[PDB]
Amino acid sequence: LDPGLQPGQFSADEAGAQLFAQSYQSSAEQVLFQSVAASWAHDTNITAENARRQEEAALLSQEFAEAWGQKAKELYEPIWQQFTDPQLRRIIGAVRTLGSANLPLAKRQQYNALLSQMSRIYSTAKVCLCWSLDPDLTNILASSRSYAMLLFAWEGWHNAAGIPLKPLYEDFTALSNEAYKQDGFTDTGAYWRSWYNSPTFEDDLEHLYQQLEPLYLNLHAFVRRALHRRYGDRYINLRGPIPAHLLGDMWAQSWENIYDMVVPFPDKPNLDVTSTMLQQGWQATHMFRVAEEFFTSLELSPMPPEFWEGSMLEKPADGREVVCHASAWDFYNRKDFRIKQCTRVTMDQLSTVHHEMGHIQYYLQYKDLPVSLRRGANPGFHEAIGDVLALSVSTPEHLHKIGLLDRVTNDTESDINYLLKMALEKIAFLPFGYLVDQWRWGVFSGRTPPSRYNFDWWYLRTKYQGICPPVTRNETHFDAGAKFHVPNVTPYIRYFVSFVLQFQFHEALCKEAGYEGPLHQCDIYRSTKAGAKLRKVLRAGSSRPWQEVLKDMVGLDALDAQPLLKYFQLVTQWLQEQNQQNGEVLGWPEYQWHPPLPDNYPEGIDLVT
Ligand SMILES: *[C@@H]1O[C@H](CO[C@@H]2O[C@@H](C)[C@@H](O)[C@@H](O)[C@@H]2O)[C@@H](O[C@@H]2O[C@H](CO)[C@@H](O)[C@H](O)[C@H]2NC(C)=O)[C@H](O)[C@H]1NC(C)=O
Ligand SMILES: C[C@H](N[C@H](C(=O)O)[C@@H]1CCCN1C(=O)c1ccc(N)cc1)C(=O)N1CCC[C@H]1C(=O)O
Ligand SMILES: *[C@@H]1O[C@H](CO)[C@@H](O[C@@H]2O[C@H](CO)[C@@H](O)[C@H](O)[C@H]2NC(C)=O)[C@H](O)[C@H]1NC(C)=O
Ligand SMILES: *[C@@H]1O[C@H](CO)[C@@H](O)[C@H](O)[C@H]1NC(C)=O
Ligand SMILES: [Cl-]
Ligand SMILES: [Mg+2]
Ligand SMILES: [Zn+2]
Repeated sequence: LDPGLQPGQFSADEAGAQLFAQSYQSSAEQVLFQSVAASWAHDTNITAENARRQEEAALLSQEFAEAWGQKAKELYEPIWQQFTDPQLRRIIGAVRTLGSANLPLAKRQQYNALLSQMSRIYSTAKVCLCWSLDPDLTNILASSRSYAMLLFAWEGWHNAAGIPLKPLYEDFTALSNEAYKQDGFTDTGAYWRSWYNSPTFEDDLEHLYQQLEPLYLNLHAFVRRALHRRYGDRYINLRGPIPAHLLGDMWAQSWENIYDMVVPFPDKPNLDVTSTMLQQGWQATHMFRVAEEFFTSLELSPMPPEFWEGSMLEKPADGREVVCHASAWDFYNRKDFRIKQCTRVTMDQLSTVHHEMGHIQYYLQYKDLPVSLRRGANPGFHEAIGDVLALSVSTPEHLHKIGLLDRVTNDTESDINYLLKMALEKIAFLPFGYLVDQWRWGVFSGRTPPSRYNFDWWYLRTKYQGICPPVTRNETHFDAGAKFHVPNVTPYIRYFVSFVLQFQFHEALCKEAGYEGPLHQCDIYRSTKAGAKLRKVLRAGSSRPWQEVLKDMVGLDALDAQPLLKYFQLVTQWLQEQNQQNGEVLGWPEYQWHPPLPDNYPEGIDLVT
């Protein structure tokens, strides 16, 4: 470790911890910057050499974290928890957690290499006869309504990404648990859960899911019916799980892309404004500037020049390999902040632009916190910020204000269309956002050994989402591996928490804004009072317990499903009424059912390609 980056000495009391924390800060930003810059260089340009450089940056990071971690322990192990400065305790608490820096050098190099090769496997996989995930497979899952085309993209992707990840994923799991066990955690999953600082976290989440499950079951039954009328009885079983490739999305995780097949009242205004965006010639640039302008309408910060100069806002045309999966980047120098997105001109992509910009906004607002506290109050708060604004943006009235929806209507049919569309996006995602980390928590705990990765993945997929793989799978397949966050080692339960929390946020901001109609017709655009209430959250970083931040924001100190249930209530009732009238079976009691192959599959793919 460079002499300038090493910890000096400090007294072993709270006054010394403060100076220790201050000293840490100046060197930490340098080390984080070097590591984020190296990750940037690799992910906007995947080469063997950028991976080597990123690996060396990561090793430096581990070195730094071991030296300051061990010094914090040496000086403050018996006492940090009794510090009266609460922010100080949080800082030390962080520094003293070593993670992968617990491993010996050789295992740290194994770990860093595994992260790099798992990433490269996922981001460079392709399906031949060659398509990329982004844009090619994405566009197909979204837009194609051909059974065989969808199947070829689904199977190709899962086979191409998942199969080779499996041996690496095994080795990564063992090394990750080895590292965090030295921090005191029974497994890495227990470390990830600790961020919520809640002893009844898992029971609380199960309780949430129980209240939400009936909305998902009724939405599932209604979409299953629409798919049945289009694909017929051979490929859709009105009492069985839905084939996992027909829902608009590679992971079936949100269903917005099939809205055009399930829209209840077609002669109402068309709420998918993609065609209008294209017709009007929108590009990436316009999308980010319109999101930006929402944030400044609230008197939040604009994106700085460095964001505009450095971001990657479209997939590069030189065909260099990039990680297309959208992401928001804090360089830790309080100046560089960027988004890396292979933006496509589509309505769901306008939301993803808002999603990523919500991360940027948090980073802008907390940049002056001590480095350890530049995080959301919990990970689910970071995930909710952009989605809350996107809730206002998607409303018909808002879209009318930004030229994206010429016709205006306010009737019970138009409401149902909008709430249904919103339900495809938000409700359909619930089981998937809940299940992913159940699977990974079982893998980290050893309950799911490698001999059951796929079995236990499809157990949970059918249990919660009521889908089934459209070709047979066995334990040579690693279908969890074909989802970004798994090889990328990004936790998922944050997105389940976010999907509840954002409705709590929306409710509170809309009330603060002075709005007084139906929750799902609220637009907080240009509300400077909503803006101020949101800014208090963002500015807090992780300096304070998330329960208390939440309580100051919305008036309650817990996750609560009531705001989501209230926003969706008109369509929740309507879906239940429609499924009753059609005689539907709620759920999938034919749990073993899987569709047949299409005749002449895959031989005839060239006919529909
Ligand atoms: C869209 O209409 C709703 C419903 O409007 C009320 O009832 C209708 C049948 C009609 O008689 C309207 O004139 C009524 O105002 C609006 O929601 C109401 O908004 C007012 C004030 O903003 C509020 O006091 C009422 O409680 C609301 N009713 C409900 C059911 O919440 C709504 O604001 C209109 N939305 C848009 C985008 O214009
Ligand atoms: C597209 C969105 N992409 C992520 C994201 O923004 O979360 C990216 C990659 C994973 C994390 N991420 C970040 O950018 C980030 C950086 C720092 C943070 N402190 C937190 C996140 C996504 O996966 N999403 C969006 C909601 C559903 C979920 C998904 O597509 O599965
Ligand atoms: C992507 O990364 C590669 C490194 O793997 C970059 O290659 C370097 O290119 C510059 C300019 O041509 C040279 O000065 C270096 O000597 C190259 N290094 C190696 C190891 O080849 C490449 O420039 C990057 N592409 C972009 C657009 O950033
Ligand atoms: C798993 O599936 C593939 C084909 O779908 C097959 O080649 C393989 O032998 C199957 N069985 C095992 C144990 O891998
Ligand atoms: Cl999380
Ligand atoms: Mg989508
Ligand atoms: Zn996010």
